[PDB]
Amino acid sequence: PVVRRARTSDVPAIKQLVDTYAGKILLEKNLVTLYEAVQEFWVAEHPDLYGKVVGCGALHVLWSDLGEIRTVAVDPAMTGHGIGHAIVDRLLQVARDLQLQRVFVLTFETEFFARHGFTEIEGTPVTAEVFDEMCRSYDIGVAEFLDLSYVKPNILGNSRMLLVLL
Amino acid sequence: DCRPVVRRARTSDVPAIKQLVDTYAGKILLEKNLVTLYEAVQEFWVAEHPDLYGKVVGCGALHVLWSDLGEIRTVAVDPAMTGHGIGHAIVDRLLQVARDLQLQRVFVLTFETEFFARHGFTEIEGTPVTAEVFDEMCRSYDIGVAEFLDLSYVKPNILGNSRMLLVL
Ligand SMILES: CC(C)(COP(=O)(O)OP(=O)(O)OC[C@H]1O[C@@H](n2cnc3c(N)ncnc32)[C@H](O)[C@@H]1OP(=O)(O)O)[C@@H](O)C(=O)NCCC(=O)NCCS
Ligand SMILES: CC(C)(COP(=O)(O)OP(=O)(O)OC[C@H]1O[C@@H](n2cnc3c(N)ncnc32)[C@H](O)[C@@H]1OP(=O)(O)O)[C@@H](O)C(=O)NCCC(=O)NCCS
Ligand SMILES: CC(=O)N[C@@H](CCC(N)=O)C(=O)O
Ligand SMILES: CC(=O)N[C@@H](CCC(N)=O)C(=O)O
Repeated sequence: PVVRRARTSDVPAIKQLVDTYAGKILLEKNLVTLYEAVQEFWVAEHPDLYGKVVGCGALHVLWSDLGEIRTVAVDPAMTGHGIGHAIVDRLLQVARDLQLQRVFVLTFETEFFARHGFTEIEGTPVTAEVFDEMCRSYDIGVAEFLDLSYVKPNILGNSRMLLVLL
Repeated sequence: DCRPVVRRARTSDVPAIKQLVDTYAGKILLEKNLVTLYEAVQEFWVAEHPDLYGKVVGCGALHVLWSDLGEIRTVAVDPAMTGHGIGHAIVDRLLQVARDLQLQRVFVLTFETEFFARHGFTEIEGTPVTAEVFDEMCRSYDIGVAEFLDLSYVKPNILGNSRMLLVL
């Protein structure tokens, strides 16, 4: 499973992957937001059809020592082949290369992420001072990490998970 | 003066980037709070101080706007270190990021008309995207994007800036 940095030509395929699960499962992403985020997105290619994109994932930095895995989606016709886990592996190595100590994820796929050492947590693990700084973010994923009131209706039932990197 | 090293930002650079932005924030540079700078760290570049190891004397970002279009934004040099080639070295590296990303056009909104003319930027009027791309880009939460789109509610804050474009 080859995982590589996304290119702008991958964005339509990424968009189709997100829309497949957008709603309760994945937070929506419109096209412009995906172009804007292309330098943090990664894609998995089909093993035998060169250059076809069957999965995507992004690592989003939240603070100096904290990152989040987000927008991990695998083509439903290509699941169960190691693609999801390979994307998470590469995204975690990005977090390491960026010298992050902790990675967050908000998800229903509790056991999938438990394979990588993520454990369920309660609350929001940042100081009160960092919490107030992060509230000025415009990114809705950040508000979901912060558990802000106006996104509470959209995330009910998700598990909050954290991985401390070695 | 010799060409400085321009490298990808690390999270430990973000406070210094923040101070560079705050120096010019307002009429010149769009404001950037800490969380936004951390979130954008994977598109920021910094010029290393010529003599102070691990210190940065300038910063800049390449922001993707669409499949074939990018923007140079948040270029800032320590005012006590200007006029030594650091600004141009950052823009040089940002333009190579744009080509590696297969962008055909790079935008900048700026008062420094001549600084950017050295790289081939020319002044334009309006917003060079189709009506369909314009409508998609309007859904962005990024204020710089709204400035690129020339939306009404940001017109008072960008008066006097030149809109410039470089075709790669
Ligand atoms: C969750 C999701 C990303 C997993 O995608 P996937 O491609 O099926 O993931 P994998 O194939 O790597 O692993 C699934 C199973 O395939 C099998 N597997 C086969 N080959 C494997 C390999 N080389 N490595 C690991 N597992 C493999 C395993 O049995 C694995 O079971 P496990 O998770 O209990 O270990 C996918 O279902 C999805 O897109 N869901 C919606 C988006 C979402 O929920 N994202 C999480 C929030 S961001
Ligand atoms: C505009 C700005 C980025 C330029 O920074 P800078 O480091 O002074 O840029 P440079 O030193 O590379 O070039 C400026 C002049 O110094 C001259 N220069 C002097 N010594 C030099 C040297 N050893 N090597 C190279 N150039 C030198 C250059 O000739 C140049 O003149 P030119 O533009 O006519 O070619 C900086 O003043 C700034 O941060 N302004 C506020 C933020 C801003 O306006 N950003 C733009 C919008 S994002
Ligand atoms: C898209 C994505 O990354 N998943 C959401 C889950 C919450 C939601 N569906 O709105 C999240 O914060 O991770
Ligand atoms: C940070 C940044 O780069 N801001 C605007 C300048 C316009 C403004 N809002 O002052 C720009 O395109 O240069």
